[PDB]
Parts: sequence; structure tokens; C-alpha cells
Amino acid sequence: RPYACPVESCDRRFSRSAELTRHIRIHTGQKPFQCRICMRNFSRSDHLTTHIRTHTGEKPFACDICGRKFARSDERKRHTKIHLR
DNA sequence: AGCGTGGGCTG
DNA sequence: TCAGCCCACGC
Ligand SMILES: [Zn+2]
Ligand SMILES: [Zn+2]
Ligand SMILES: [Zn+2]
Repeated sequence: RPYACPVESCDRRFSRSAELTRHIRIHTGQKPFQCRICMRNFSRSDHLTTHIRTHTGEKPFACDICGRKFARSDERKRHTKIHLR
């Protein structure tokens, strides 16, 4: 952890500089990415991409066992486990 | 379920 | 730096 967080009201530490810069947005409240469909702003581009799928209904990740589709890979990951029990 | 959102990390 | 994943946790 060669880089720490300046805001006295926070005890965070990171390995990289790009990480401390992305983190700082938590405190500055920066939300650079806007959804053109609902106008909601997001702190991250990747979260904006998946959020947009809530409007379009796009579901790229299908369960290997039943084929049920999901907007995000982690949603599918959480689901696949139910085929055990 | 639906889905917000930060951390770790790759490229 | 940004882009874009996985991963994780929360409600
Ligand atoms: Zn901080
Ligand atoms: Zn939207
Ligand atoms: Zn399934």
C-alpha cells in the first residue's frame, strides 16, 4: 500500500495510483457517466453499462444448466449454485 | 430476483 | 488515465 487516502475522515490504502484516484470519487461525489435513457449519473463506466441493460433487457449470460439469462456475470454465478441445492 | 457500487487487477 | 472484467456485499 504505497498510496493512502488524504481525506482525514477515511482510513483507506491502495496498491496503485489509478485506484486511489477512482476511490477519491467516493468523497468528491463525482459521477462522470450518464445514462441517456433515464439520465441517472454513475461513478463508473462499467456500472453504467450494466445499468443500461435494465432498460434494454439485454441478458448476455446464460446458465450452463438451465439456460436462464442474466444481465451480469455475477447474477448468473449466484444463480448457477441453486442447481446443487 | 434486480441491481447499486467499491476493490483488485488486467490491458 | 481510462476501459472493462471479476468479485463481493448490500438492500
Ligand atoms: Zn477515502
Ligand atoms: Zn438509465
Ligand atoms: Zn440455471
